[PDB]
Amino acid sequence: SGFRKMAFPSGKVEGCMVQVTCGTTTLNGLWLDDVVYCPRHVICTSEDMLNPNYEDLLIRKSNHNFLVQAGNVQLRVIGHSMQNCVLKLKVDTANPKTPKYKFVRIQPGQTFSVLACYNGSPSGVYQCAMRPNFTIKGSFLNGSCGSVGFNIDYDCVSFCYMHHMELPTGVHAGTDLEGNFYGPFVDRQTAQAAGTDTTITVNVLAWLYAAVINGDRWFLNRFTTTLNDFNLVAMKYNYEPLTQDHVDILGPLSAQTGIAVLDMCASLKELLQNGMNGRTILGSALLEDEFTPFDVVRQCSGVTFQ
Amino acid sequence: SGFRKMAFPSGKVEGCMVQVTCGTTTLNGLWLDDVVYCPRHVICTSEDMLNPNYEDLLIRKSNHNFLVQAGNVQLRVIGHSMQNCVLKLKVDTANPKTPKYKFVRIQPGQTFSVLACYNGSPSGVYQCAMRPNFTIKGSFLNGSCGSVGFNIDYDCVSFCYMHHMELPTGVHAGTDLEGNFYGPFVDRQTAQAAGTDTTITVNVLAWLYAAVINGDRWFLNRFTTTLNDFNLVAMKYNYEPLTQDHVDILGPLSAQTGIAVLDMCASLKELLQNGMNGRTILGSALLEDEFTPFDVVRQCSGVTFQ
Ligand SMILES: *C(=O)c1cc(-c2cccc3[nH]ncc23)cc(OC)c1OCC(=O)N(C)C
Ligand SMILES: *C(=O)c1cc(-c2cccc3[nH]ncc23)cc(OC)c1OCC(=O)N(C)C
Repeated sequence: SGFRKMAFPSGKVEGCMVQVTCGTTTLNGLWLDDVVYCPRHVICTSEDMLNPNYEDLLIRKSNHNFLVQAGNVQLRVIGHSMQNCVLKLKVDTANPKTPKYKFVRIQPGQTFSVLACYNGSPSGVYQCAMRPNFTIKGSFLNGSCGSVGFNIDYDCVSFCYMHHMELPTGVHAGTDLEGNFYGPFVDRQTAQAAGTDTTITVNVLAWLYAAVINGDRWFLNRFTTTLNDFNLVAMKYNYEPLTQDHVDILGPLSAQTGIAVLDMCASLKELLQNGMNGRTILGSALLEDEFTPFDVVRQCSGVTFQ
Repeated sequence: SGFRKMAFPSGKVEGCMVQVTCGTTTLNGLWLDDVVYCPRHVICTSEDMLNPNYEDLLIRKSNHNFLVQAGNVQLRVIGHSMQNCVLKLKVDTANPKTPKYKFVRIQPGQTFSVLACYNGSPSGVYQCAMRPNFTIKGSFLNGSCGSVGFNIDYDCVSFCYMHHMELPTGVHAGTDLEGNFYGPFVDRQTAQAAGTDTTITVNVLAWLYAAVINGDRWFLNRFTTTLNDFNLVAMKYNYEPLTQDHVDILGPLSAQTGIAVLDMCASLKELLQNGMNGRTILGSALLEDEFTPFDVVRQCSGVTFQ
């Protein structure tokens, strides 16, 4: 028992991280088969980052202008292309450590692990949620661009995030591995509105079920509610509306705990209206929304990976 | 910027995890060079776990009674010995993935990453602190024994924890890699008092400095304090006494932020006496004590590992 914010084991991804240098900019790239993926703003100087014409800036570059280093070894770049906001550098060597992998575009509310990297070397790993407003609340310093977020299903790594920038508000923005930004952000240093962020209701309920499984249960009450009534409260507290799809994915947890989803919503309603009165749930004094229902079942059932 | 509970990259440790079977018990072992380390209670049946005589129970076992599996390959056991509460199985093959490593006994308040494993396969990674009472607040299910906690310094893995059991209170207990339990616990299924746990004061202060570095600063006040006065309050709130050694290790953070350690204690004093008034610090509504001062500098400076 016990419940922790648990990241995937990072070994499969560690073997894919390389360092990419262009001019005086160095950041991280992802080496899969014979292609290295990295943020296209690697080709930018500081004077270019206001309103960069990436097409024009990439034209001034040739294969030999991109230095790719995996550990202490050189890769040789034999082709380069831009896909949306990512650069794809073809190298002459397939990565011998390439895992089975897929590129996925995650939906808001879904979670993933982030391997924070500097100079092509792993620094640490943590679990993140894609916020409803398509930012992530990460931990990234200068040099971390090109760090990736991922999920693992047995032996297959699904890459879903590449880190591109920090907004002036201190939150983070990036792309999928096809180079499409999550949200409305662009890779230029301008003012960018993140937009109102809400709480991922289905994830809070998942965590409340996790709490019950683990012995934290003072918050269970003698009330129930309806989808519509609960959604009235959700709107008041800037929670995402609950749908029957969300109820359906909470099914397995309701079966495990014997607590109907709408009864757990009624507990959540009272917690929203009355607070926690200075108590805690799973070691937290606020409502946690970065565990999906799959995350809770995964952790509480001990699923492993190759 | 941003501050997250960050675990070490787990790849070096992933390559050391094996499955160990004895009788009908299967758990995790750590394969370093030609030795596999695992909890000695692998040799126990359920009827033995009340008052096991491990010496007598190990006498009934020979090398061929221990099945060690690394992935899908067999290791052959050519020697077995008991060191305190760990079994050391000599195998005929040195682990080709053995990292540079050391065995360390950590002190209370120090942190480490835990690679939770089942059947010799990694399930996830999270950051833990050794509580002052020598328990850890982990996430462990049946099958997780032999999962290990570790730190990494560049290319060297310092193993500090092997998971052995869950106490009836739901917290976790285990040994260093020489098999000495942390705390007063024993590997038998009996009643075991954890003892009063306190908050790791120096870690809370480290996190408050982390908050300031990251823009969370409403809690800075116009007061100061003295070691003795602050320690009066610490005692009242079940915080560990602050010593000049603790002040000294907070030096680098005070220099970075320009906030004297005793001024930060005065902020902590007011937070202890007045609470947070429904506000948050680094996304938390309670005072966090699982970041050491080194952890904060490590995360805020982007230290990497080979
Ligand atoms: C990419 O590595 C990168 C990183 C930053 C940056 C700075 C501070 C915090 C932070 N969090 N995520 C990213 C962060 C800034 C960069 O440039 C200013 C940057 O590299 C891009 C670059 O150097 N140019 C000129 C495009
Ligand atoms: C070791 O893998 C192990 C694990 C448990 C156990 C059960 C539930 C939660 C939990 N958290 N950490 C460890 C936990 C219980 C075991 O045996 C009852 C156990 O293996 C030891 C064993 O099977 N015997 C009989 C010694």
